[PDB]
Amino acid sequence: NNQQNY
Amino acid sequence: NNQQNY
Amino acid sequence: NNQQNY
Amino acid sequence: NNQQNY
Amino acid sequence: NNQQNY
Amino acid sequence: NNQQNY
Amino acid sequence: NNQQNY
Amino acid sequence: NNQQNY
Amino acid sequence: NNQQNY
Amino acid sequence: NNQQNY
Amino acid sequence: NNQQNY
Amino acid sequence: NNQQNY
Amino acid sequence: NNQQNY
Amino acid sequence: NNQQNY
Amino acid sequence: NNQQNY
Amino acid sequence: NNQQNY
Amino acid sequence: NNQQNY
Amino acid sequence: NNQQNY
Repeated sequence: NNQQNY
Repeated sequence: NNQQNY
Repeated sequence: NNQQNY
Repeated sequence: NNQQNY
Repeated sequence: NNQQNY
Repeated sequence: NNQQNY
Repeated sequence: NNQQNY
Repeated sequence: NNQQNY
Repeated sequence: NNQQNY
Repeated sequence: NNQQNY
Repeated sequence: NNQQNY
Repeated sequence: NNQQNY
Repeated sequence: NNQQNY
Repeated sequence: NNQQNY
Repeated sequence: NNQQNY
Repeated sequence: NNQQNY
Repeated sequence: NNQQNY
Repeated sequence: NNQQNY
């Protein structure tokens, strides 16, 4: 699974 | 699963 | 599943 | 499933 | 299923 | 199914 | 099914 | 089925 | 606007 | 706007 | 906006 | 915005 | 925004 | 924003 | 932001 | 931000 | 930030 | 699993 917070 | 927060 | 928040 | 919030 | 919020 | 909110 | 809100 | 709201 | 598909 | 697919 | 896929 | 896939 | 995949 | 994959 | 993978 | 992988 | 891998 | 906080 993937979570990206820019 | 994928979540991206720009 | 995919969620993108621009 | 897909949800995109521009 | 697809939901797009511009 | 499809829902698009411009 | 399809719903489009311009 | 189709519903379009311009 | 409302669309319901039973 | 609302779309429900039963 | 709301989309529900049962 | 809300999308629920049961 | 909310996406739930049961 | 919230994404839940059961 | 929140992502939960059960 | 939060990511939980059960 | 938090990541938990059970 | 992947979490990136920019």
